[PDB]
Amino acid sequence: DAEFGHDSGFEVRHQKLVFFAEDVGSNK
Repeated sequence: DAEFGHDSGFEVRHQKLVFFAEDVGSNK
C-alpha cells in the first residue's frame, strides 16, 4: 500500500512532479 516502491518514482517526486507541479505551481 504505502510500501509502493523505492525503485519507483526514482527522483522521489518522480522528477516530473518537482518539475511540472512546481512549473504550474506559479504560486510561490
